[PDB]
Amino acid sequence: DIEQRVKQAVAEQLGLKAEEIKNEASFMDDLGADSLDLVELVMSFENDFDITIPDEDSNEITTVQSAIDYVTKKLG
Repeated sequence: DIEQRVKQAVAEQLGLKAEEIKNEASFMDDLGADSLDLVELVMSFENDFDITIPDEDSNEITTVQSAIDYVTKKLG
């Protein structure tokens, strides 16, 4: 249930809905998330998935698919 954890974390953190979250939905462009919700969201991503995300690819996360594609391959 990677899809439920990823979508639930974003929807729960910002008060949005998992079904309203799209794969091609930009975080800053649509939700207007700043680095506070993006750094904290990836902060929670590290605690829940147990992986590390450097700023090298951190600056590449722009859409929901960036979060899922990168963490799905980073899980193992």
